[PDB]
Amino acid sequence: SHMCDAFVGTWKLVSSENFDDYMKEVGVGFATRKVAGMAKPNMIISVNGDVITIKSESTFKNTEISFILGQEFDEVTADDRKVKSTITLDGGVLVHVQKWDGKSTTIKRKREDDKLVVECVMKGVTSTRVYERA
Ligand SMILES: CCOC(=O)c1c(NC(=O)[C@H]2CCCC[C@H]2C(=O)O)sc(C(N)=O)c1C
Repeated sequence: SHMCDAFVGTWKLVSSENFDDYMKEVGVGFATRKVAGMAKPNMIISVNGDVITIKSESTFKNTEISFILGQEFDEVTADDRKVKSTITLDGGVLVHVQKWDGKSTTIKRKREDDKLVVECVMKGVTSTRVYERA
């Protein structure tokens, strides 16, 4: 159904801005911030029917989520939070909200030119992570 076609593929992280501050706000501790911050994950996005799968593979961690748009699921994040996640499409942007411990963060993923741009926000702190095709 050509849902998410432009996101599908294998992507490599090529830049990150303000990620340490984002992680601090989320509650990531020092050692994990330092080692996570070094990671340059491959993000692999695929679609099969209504099910979207997003894998992230790096030297630090491999993560995988599979979901249906609009349908909440329990996610264990790379930093080991146990969150309730809901991912929707809003105007062509994948919007991923994570809830845990009365906290919330929002991750937006967009296609912009040949890049996939990820913006993540925790209170007033935004980080931008830019991926290119692998
Ligand atoms: C919050 C701490 O995150 C990490 O350290 C981190 C990942 N975070 C993400 O996949 C999301 C982070 C929030 C934005 C969306 C995502 C993005 O990075 O693009 S994957 C990963 C790995 N495979 O090793 C690590 C180490």
